[PDB]
Amino acid sequence: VPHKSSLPEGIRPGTVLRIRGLVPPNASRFHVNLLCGEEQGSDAALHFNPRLDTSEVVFNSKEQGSWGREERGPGVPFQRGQPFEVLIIASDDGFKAVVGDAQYHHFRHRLPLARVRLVEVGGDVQLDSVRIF
Amino acid sequence: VPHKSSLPEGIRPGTVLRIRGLVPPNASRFHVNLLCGEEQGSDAALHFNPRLDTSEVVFNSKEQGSWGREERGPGVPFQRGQPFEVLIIASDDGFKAVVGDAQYHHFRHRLPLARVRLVEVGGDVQLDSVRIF
Ligand SMILES: CO[C@@H]1O[C@H](COS(=O)(=O)O)[C@@H](O)[C@H](O[C@@H]2O[C@H](CO)[C@H](O)[C@H](O)[C@H]2O)[C@H]1NC(C)=O
Ligand SMILES: CO[C@@H]1O[C@H](COS(=O)(=O)O)[C@@H](O)[C@H](O[C@@H]2O[C@H](CO)[C@H](O)[C@H](O)[C@H]2O)[C@H]1NC(C)=O
Repeated sequence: VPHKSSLPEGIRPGTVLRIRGLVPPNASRFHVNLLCGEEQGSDAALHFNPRLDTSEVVFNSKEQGSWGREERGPGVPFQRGQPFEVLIIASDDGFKAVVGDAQYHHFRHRLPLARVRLVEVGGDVQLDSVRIF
Repeated sequence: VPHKSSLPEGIRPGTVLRIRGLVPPNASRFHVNLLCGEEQGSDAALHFNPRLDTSEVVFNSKEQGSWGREERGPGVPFQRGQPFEVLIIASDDGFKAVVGDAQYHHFRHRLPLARVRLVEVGGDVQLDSVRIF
């Protein structure tokens, strides 16, 4: 069951998104989206996509219906059947992705932080909790 | 403990200080300090001080050698003999304290965030992890 929730006051430099979860033994890929609307085709300020099937972690944005320029993280800090903790930190420069006990990747802002209205966590993932700090 | 770490690039909005450890069986109090210098006698932008004995968590700053006005968090989110996790998040407004799963307290800036250069953790506390993202 996915987490999809509205952010009334949007997000700000200092906003922290904490995702504690579990990658299922049959999992292929799951996603963490910071969205600008409620639609399935809304703009995405951030698309965080761990892919167990291809052993990649793809960062991207989405504007006017098109995925932007793909960025990729160093290695895959995720594993089928293993728990994870992910911090997504909105700074004034971009989003910092923290997995485990280390800084994983920095994703520079392509869309203004002011446009982010919604958080989505879904895909092949089992959730313990999703927090907005 | 006493963990003393420098922050060379300083800290900007979007910085997270994660402290993991254990509160001792007969702990009285411990502290987390963000100092505006490399020495302990430096000014404190933030004094995070859980007091297990008087059952309170005191927030304050130190300027020219004297404490500012004391703030107190809602109750004590710490239990003696139990492990804890604390997030200290820097934003535009101030510092956001997160203990466990709950946003605990917002401490609005008194000293400029750009003055912070050192993290100090000490007191009755067994540290397991101190990290800055
Ligand atoms: C042109 O098709 C697109 O190719 C990308 C690169 O594929 S790869 O195998 O060389 O890595 C794919 O990433 C892309 O897949 C889509 O990627 C976006 C993020 O950029 C998002 O994760 C989508 O869920 C994913 O399908 C693929 N696009 C399509 C339409 O297939
Ligand atoms: C009147 O002296 C000051 O009283 C504060 C509240 O007293 S209490 O009875 O409600 O507990 C004390 O917190 C304060 O102690 C100092 O507080 C600062 C943070 O503001 C810091 O924790 C110091 O380590 C602590 O001594 C006390 N002030 C002084 C100067 O003793």
